[PDB]
Amino acid sequence: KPPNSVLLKKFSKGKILELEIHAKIPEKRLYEGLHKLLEGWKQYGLKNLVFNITNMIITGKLVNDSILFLRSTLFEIMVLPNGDGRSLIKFNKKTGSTKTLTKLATEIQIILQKEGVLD
Repeated sequence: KPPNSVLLKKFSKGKILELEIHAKIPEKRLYEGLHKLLEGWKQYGLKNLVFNITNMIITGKLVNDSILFLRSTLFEIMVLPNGDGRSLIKFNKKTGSTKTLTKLATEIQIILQKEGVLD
């Protein structure tokens, strides 16, 4: 099986954030839950969500009410293996704000802990 550094090549051009979220469930189960989580979180300020389990990637847009300048943050999320029964999450910022994308990561991490799946 290929290393994570190779799997990460599936991300589009962008800035891969240094942060990692570690889960104590395997990647397929983590991905399915993230899919359920985000598809049901449009009220967060999320649009254009696209899911692809075959590559473990989620793509989408963080929006906001800027009236003049477009300030949306286009992003990708990838779920990767992290050892037997474990996985991790990486974030890729295609456009927009690193802080905004990081806020999303933080909110996801919080949910994972409340659900008892954070490593």
